[PDB]
Amino acid sequence: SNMVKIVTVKTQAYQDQKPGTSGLRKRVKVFQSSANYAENFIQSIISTVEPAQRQEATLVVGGDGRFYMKEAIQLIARIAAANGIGRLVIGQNGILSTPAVSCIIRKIKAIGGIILTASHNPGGPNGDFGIKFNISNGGPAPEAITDKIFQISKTIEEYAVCPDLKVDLGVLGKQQFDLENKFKPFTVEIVDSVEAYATMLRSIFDFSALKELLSGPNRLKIRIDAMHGVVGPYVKKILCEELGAPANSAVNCVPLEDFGGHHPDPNLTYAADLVETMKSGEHDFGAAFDGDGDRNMILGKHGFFVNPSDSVAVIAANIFSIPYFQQTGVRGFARSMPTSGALDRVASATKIALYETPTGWKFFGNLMDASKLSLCGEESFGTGSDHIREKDGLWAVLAWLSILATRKQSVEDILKDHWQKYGRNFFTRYDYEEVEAEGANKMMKDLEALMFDRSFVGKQFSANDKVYTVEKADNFEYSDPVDGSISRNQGLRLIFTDGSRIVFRLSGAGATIRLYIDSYEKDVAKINQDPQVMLAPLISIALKVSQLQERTGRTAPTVIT
Ligand SMILES: [Mg+2]
Repeated sequence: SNMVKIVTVKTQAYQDQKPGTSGLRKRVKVFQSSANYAENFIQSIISTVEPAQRQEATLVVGGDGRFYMKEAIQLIARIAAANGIGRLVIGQNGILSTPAVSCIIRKIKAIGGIILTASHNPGGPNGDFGIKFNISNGGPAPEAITDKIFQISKTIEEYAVCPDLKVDLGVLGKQQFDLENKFKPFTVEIVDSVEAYATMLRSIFDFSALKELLSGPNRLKIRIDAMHGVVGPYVKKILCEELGAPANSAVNCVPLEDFGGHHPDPNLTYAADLVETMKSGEHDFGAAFDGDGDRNMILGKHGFFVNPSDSVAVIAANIFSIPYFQQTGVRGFARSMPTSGALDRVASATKIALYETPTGWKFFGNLMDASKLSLCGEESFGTGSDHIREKDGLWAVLAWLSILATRKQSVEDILKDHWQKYGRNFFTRYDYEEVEAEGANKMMKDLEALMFDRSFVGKQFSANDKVYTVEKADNFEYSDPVDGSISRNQGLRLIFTDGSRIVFRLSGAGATIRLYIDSYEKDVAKINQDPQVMLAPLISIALKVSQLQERTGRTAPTVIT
């Protein structure tokens, strides 16, 4: 049973297996009840690897612990073996965070990896499942490759598999499989889920300083909520065991196949338990992660919310608290276009390039590969650096802890100081979910026509007393300086002379309108007011100029962040 046979299985192609930018995601039920659905897709991935290069290739494999993960990993082993892939490196119990996969790929020079995650989407018998493909730079497979995978998947007629091959995912070390009538063996290395990632962080951060910060009587008190997802053992082994945080610091840090029956998506309501804990006033710092660990929410004492747009700005403004950046220097900053302009204030002051990209990883990855990007952020709870090629939630937490250690102030005092220094970008995102597509499309088309008129620049909007003047209005376009691609229709931007912006996007069962409001204030009498009060005038202007209520019938957003 260490010696196994290779067989060819006739199959019937499916027509909807698009790998997308974040992976193929379907209901678990779909993978289970659709004959050869997973097999087809995994074969299609492996078929993108040239036969001549398969024996010397390694794929990194692991996922976020959700229901069906281990069955999918076994299936990946069976098919990779049969196809002549020489080696898989698999996290113990199948567990690898998305940042750990990126880490390991780059460390061992793997050709890529397959990540079993659907990120922040629910899991369990009635939940979702996802299959994500990363390539040799440790980042998401780009469109040319996902296109090829899709094309193969649509006409596949057979796949190769070792049906009797079974991996013990629970035990560390090398397992070898001899394939019938194949000269070279198939090798699986089970590795500790945390070690490589922790060794990376140990080099990036000053663990001595952090241990001192987190240990003993005068310690910074923290609560870190992995939301029953993949980052749990990382918190326990790094923050608690290595850096000495009391075990109670690790909240929901046992991976559960259904993430405890909840969505592992960090925000004020999905992580309401963490927020309520922080409200007691006993802890200095709180954070929550999404299911696969590339998203993070940051909280201060009393449940003070650091919005993600501000978070990346504060990290930029204190970036040399982190040993990694002392060594590399700061190669550049970037944020997605709908993210608030807080980062740009820091970049301008420190005279570092600011790249404003369309939504999507590929734009950050390109700039990092060009040695032009050290720190990036997205308003959707995303923060990262060029240490790897995925965003990294726990990395962002250790960045914050490093800054707290050097500043010796509370989270809230650091933000107040920041706002006083740079001005404040009040920020919110309104989501209108499942709106009728016809109305939403008409809303966008009509608004863009309005904005394109010659007289629209210079138009004034009263608040009142306060007057907003349109400086620039367009449909965002981006020419990538690395791959030369031009991305068009990336969002309607109303840019005002006082540094403020309104941005409209349609999401990529009914459309989702995303409305981003970025209101800049410099006045001391304004920067510490209530955010929804300070944002109300631009929100009003946004709804009036777009006629959103009139076009969609919505009097209120579905979600406010
Ligand atoms: Mg994620």
